[PDB]
Formats: sequence, structure tokens, C-alpha cells
Amino acid sequence: AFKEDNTVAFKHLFLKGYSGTDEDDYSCSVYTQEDAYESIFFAINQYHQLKDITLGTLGYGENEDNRIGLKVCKQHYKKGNDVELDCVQLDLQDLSKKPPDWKNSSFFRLEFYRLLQVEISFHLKGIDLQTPDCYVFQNTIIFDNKAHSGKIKIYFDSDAKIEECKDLNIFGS
Amino acid sequence: AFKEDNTVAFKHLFLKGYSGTDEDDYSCSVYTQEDAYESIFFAINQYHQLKDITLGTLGYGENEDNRIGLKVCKQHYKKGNDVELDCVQLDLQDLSKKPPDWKNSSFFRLEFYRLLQVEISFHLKGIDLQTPDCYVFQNTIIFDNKAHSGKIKIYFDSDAKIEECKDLNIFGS
Amino acid sequence: AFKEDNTVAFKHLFLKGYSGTDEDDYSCSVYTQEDAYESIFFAINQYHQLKDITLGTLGYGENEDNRIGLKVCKQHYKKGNDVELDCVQLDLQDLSKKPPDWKNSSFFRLEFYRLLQVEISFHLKGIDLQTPDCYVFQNTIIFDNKAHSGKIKIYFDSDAKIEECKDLNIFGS
Amino acid sequence: AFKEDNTVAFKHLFLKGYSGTDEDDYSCSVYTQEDAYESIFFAINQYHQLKDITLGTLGYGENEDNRIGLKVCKQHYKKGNDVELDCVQLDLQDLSKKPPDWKNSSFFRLEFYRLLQVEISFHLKGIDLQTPDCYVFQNTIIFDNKAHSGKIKIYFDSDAKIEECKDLNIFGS
Ligand SMILES: [Cl-]
Ligand SMILES: [Cl-]
Ligand SMILES: [Cl-]
Ligand SMILES: [Cl-]
Ligand SMILES: [Cl-]
Ligand SMILES: [Cl-]
Ligand SMILES: [Cl-]
Ligand SMILES: [Cl-]
Ligand SMILES: [K+]
Ligand SMILES: [K+]
Ligand SMILES: [K+]
Ligand SMILES: [K+]
Repeated sequence: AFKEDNTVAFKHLFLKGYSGTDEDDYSCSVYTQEDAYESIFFAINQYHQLKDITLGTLGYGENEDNRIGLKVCKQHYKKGNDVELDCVQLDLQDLSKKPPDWKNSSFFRLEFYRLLQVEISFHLKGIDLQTPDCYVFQNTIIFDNKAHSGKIKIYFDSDAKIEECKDLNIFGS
Repeated sequence: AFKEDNTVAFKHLFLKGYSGTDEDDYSCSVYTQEDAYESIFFAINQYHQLKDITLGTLGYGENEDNRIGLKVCKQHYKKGNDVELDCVQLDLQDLSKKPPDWKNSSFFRLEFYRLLQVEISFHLKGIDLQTPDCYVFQNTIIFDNKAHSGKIKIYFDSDAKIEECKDLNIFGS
Repeated sequence: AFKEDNTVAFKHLFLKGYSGTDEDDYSCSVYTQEDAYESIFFAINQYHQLKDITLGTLGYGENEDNRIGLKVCKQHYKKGNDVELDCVQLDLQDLSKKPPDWKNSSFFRLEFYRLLQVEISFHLKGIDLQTPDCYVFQNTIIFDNKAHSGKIKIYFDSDAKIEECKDLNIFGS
Repeated sequence: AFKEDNTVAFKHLFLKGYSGTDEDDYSCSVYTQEDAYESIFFAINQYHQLKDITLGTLGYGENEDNRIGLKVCKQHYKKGNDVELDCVQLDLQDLSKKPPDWKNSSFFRLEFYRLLQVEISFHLKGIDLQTPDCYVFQNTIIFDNKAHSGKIKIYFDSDAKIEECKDLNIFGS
């Protein structure tokens, strides 16, 4: 229950306007450019402020490539059927910067008519105090526009694995 | 899936307060004069600002009669059982005018006690990038007051046909 | 369908926050003194402004006793098991008065701990243009506190009968 | 029906944003620190202002230990698997104080990463006028964080027993 129950809470934390029930194979969806932007930026802002939000026993974790914070990738048709992959890494200092210069980068000027998808990925670490067992949560938020139907499908994927209790930082401690 | 999935997105784009599920044979309904006005004007305003809203690969299309923009028709009992049909054509320049003089025309001074229906019709063009196939969407928004029961039923009808890829303008490109 | 469909519209017009589906044997309910007041005053205000709200082919009708406007009755335990019935008649001039002095009467200083129920009753007249047949709607809004359980159950009752087409006044004509 | 129907009304009165239907074995839930605080403080504030809210025939009652008002208890892991229980008693004078100094106590500086649960308990007295029978309601609001899953489950428990009609004070009388 610990890993599965944390996944539900992550959907409520990171998916803007999540109703509490998945729409279909995806958690929720958007139909406008404004709502797509607001959902992407909400997920990033909730990650940035996670210590003042979460009710769990969690902390930030390093990614698979040792980069810290969020990896934001996007796929879009090249200007001229070829698909181009672009990624940006937003660490904790990037997200805490004032002005938050990362929001004005060219990466976030999305061209929805040729955008296939946006993916946000990050790791969280959690401790199961009720049993202690430490988990690494590999989280991915996918903004799927591959159908190009006017609807973006939003998925929250979380793979959790038991790991050694090494990372000390738990939010609120 | 492309034409059918675009129809769902059109309901979210053009029907004010659409819950995401059709009420019955119609998509949604209104019970007040204020809500009837707000739903009609919302559909027109969403069409006017479509390039900054849609997540799809769409553009405006010409109507069957070569008129551009929206055709708004209304049916009402004549002043004196005979039904009178009145139509107005709102092109892109009409909708972009400041002040938007079209909103103050006598056509939009509705008399609900004798109004049978209001119909908004327009064409959109779309490209199925996932497969390319070009579609013409013949859209009709019907505000049905024929029951005169205090409830206006709102339908969104879309007939989509495959056509030659001739029109160049796709929103955001 | 005409009389039954008008009843649905009346629930949307006169019952504050009506969800569109009846809760149980009653249409909706309230759990606070503020919400009870707001629902009662909303029903009265919607009646007062009915000509600028309804989408139907309706007009005001005289009551069974020839009094015009709304009859508001309340039942409460006497100060000292005996039930006392008090009524007020709010005609169209009472509801249009500025200040609306009727709202400050002692009748509307409700004592919820001993209040059994509040009843609002009025007649509306309607014409079935689709077929013409004229209907008299005998409407009653009941705020039922007889259980004294902390929940007021709100019912909308409408009995409609075919009558001669004599009354001329239809809202918006 | 009297005791059971009052329980439904208590859920609407004391549980912030209660939808009217229990989520599962609990009435509702929260996923953020802000929402946890807002739900706890709402329950206390609704108790404090109960005379201007309830539609029932109720009054405040003494607790099992003769203390008046609310007992708020919390369970949390000690700083250094041992569980510590801390309680505060908020009487009617504490809740009516300006500034309400009770809100700034160290007790209400919650540490969610080690918080097991928060419990609010109080008694209400009610009279069944429809039949008179007097009831004592032993109410408990539990904010359950024992899973440490990121979700706090909120329960409303009410045990009601018939007692002698001795307490005079009924709200609004
Ligand atoms: Cl935008
Ligand atoms: Cl892009
Ligand atoms: Cl209006
Ligand atoms: Cl008209
Ligand atoms: Cl009040
Ligand atoms: Cl009263
Ligand atoms: Cl907070
Ligand atoms: Cl604590
Ligand atoms: K998984
Ligand atoms: K069709
Ligand atoms: K009836
Ligand atoms: K019980």
C-alpha cells in the first residue's frame, strides 16, 4: 500500500485540478493552450514548493543521470515526419531564482500544432514509517499530444523501488 | 479516431461550461436568458480567438456558400404559427472590430417566448499528422428552444469529410 | 412533456444551487441557517425577476384565493407540542419596493430550533406553443424541517392543469 | 432516524468541503499541509459558531471528564518508534478570545512527516421534538495520517445515547 498510496497523493499534488479519479488510461486532460501551460507550470511549481505541501515522509532524490531537480523534455516535428527531442534540466536553484528565468526560455514557447509531447521526470525518496523501508519514486508526468485531436492527455507514472536508507533530508524535519 | 476525437475537443472549446459528458441527446442546457446569451456569445468568442485556444492542427475553412466566418441563424414565430428565419454572417473582420458592432445588432435582441432556435454554423479544416489526411469539419451549434419548456437544449453537430490538402493556414504555424 | 418539462426548468429557476438531479424524494437540502435563508430569499427573488430569467412562454397567475404574488407560510411550535401557522402575502409591488421592507418583517426572523416548515406557493400560467393549450401551474416550494435533524429538505411541487386561454401577459411580449 | 440523521448534518457542519458522500471508510481527505490546517481549523471554528449555524435542536454538552468545549489530541513519533500523545482543551472562552491565542500555541505547529493523527472530540446535546427524547452525541473528528502515504483520511464518528432531559440551553432559544 505505501508505494501505491503515495502515487495517489502525487496525482493530487502535481496534476492541476485532478478530480481524484482517472479519466481513462490517463489521469486528466486539457483542451486549450492556456490550460496546457497552466498544468505544466503547476506541476513544476508544486515540485519547487514540495516541502510546504506534502503530508508524506518524503525528500528530493537524484535522477538516474545524477542531475538534480526536474528533467523537462519535449518532442515536436522538425521545421521541415522527423521528430526532434529537446530537454532542459531545472534544478532547485533554477526554480528558486527571482526572476525565474527558466520560464522565459525558448524551450517553454510551445508550438502546439507540431508538439507531440512534453515529459517532466524526477525522483522522490520516501520512508515507510508505519513498518524502516526506504523507497525511491521514479516519477514521470506525460502531456501527450500525439493524437493531435485537440486534447492533451495527462499521465502520471510512478515506479517505486526499495533502496538503502542513505539520503537524510525529509521535508519538515 | 481523428475526426471523432476532434468533435470531443470542439464541445470543450465551444460549449460554455461543458462538463465533458453529454446530458442526453444534447451536450448541455440552459434555463435562463442570461445563460442562453452567455453560451451563444461564448461559442462566437471562442471561434474568434480559436488560434490562441486550440491544441489541434486546425485552421478556419470557407462555408458551403463561400462566405467566411460564422453563419448565425434564428427561427421565431412571426409577430402576427408562421415561422420566420433570419440569418447574419459574422466574418473574421466583423468579430475583430472594436467596438464589436455585431453584438449590438437587432438580430441579437432575442425574444425567448417566441424563439424556436438559434443555429451557429462554420467550417474548420484539420490535418491528421499522426497518419497526411486533411479533413473539413462542418460544425453546427444548435440552441434548441422548440419545446418552449423553459429549457434550451444545446447540440454540437460535426460532419467531417476527407478533402485535398489545399488550405495552408494552420493556427500557430 | 410540456407540463413535466416546465417542472424541471422551475427547479433550476427557483432552487438555489440545484444540481439538476433530485437528492432523494426532495430536490435539495441545506444544513446551515445562512444557507436556509439564502435558499428562501433566492426563490422569492427569482419569482420577483421571472420576466428577465425564464426561457419559457409564461406569465404570473392569480392564486386560488385571488391574492397576487407569493404566499409564504411557516409552521412552528408555539412559545409554551401546539403548532402555529403564520402566513404573509408578497405581491408584485411588495417585491419591487425599495427598500424591500418585506425582508425586515418579523415573519422572516426564523427560529430554526422550533421551525417545522416554510412553504412558498404561487401560480404561473404557460402556453404550449409547440401544439394552443394554456396551463395553470400551482407551484409550492417546501423547506421541510419536521425531522429537526439539522437538515432542511427542499421540495418543489407543481400541479399543472389545462385552462382557458384568458390571461394575456407573457414575459418578453 | 434522529441520531443517524444528525450525524449526516454534523459531517456537513464540521468537515470542510464535505461532498455529501463518504469517500470510502472515511468521509473525506486532504493531500496538502495547507488543506490539513484549513480542515482542522474549520471544524474548530464551526464548533465555536455552532449556535449561528445549526438548523437542529442542539446545545453544547460537557465531556466525559467534565471539561467543556473541545479536546484536541495529537499523536506523533518522539524526537529520538515511540509515540507521544499531547492534548489541549479549548473551552468556549478560549475560542471566543480576541486575539484567539489558542491558534498560536506550539500544539498547532504540526510536523506532518512524524504526525500520526489529530483527534477533535466534543459532546453535543439534542432533543428529538418530532417524538421528548434527549440525546447526548459523543463526536470525534479523526485526521488520520498513520499510513504516512501523503493522504490524511478524515473520519467523523458520533455515538449517540438517550439521556435525561436536564441541560436547558438549545441554540436560538
Ligand atoms: Cl495561451
Ligand atoms: Cl514545441
Ligand atoms: Cl438577460
Ligand atoms: Cl428572436
Ligand atoms: Cl444566519
Ligand atoms: Cl419561525
Ligand atoms: Cl502550510
Ligand atoms: Cl505534530
Ligand atoms: K508503475
Ligand atoms: K456526425
Ligand atoms: K404533481
Ligand atoms: K457510531
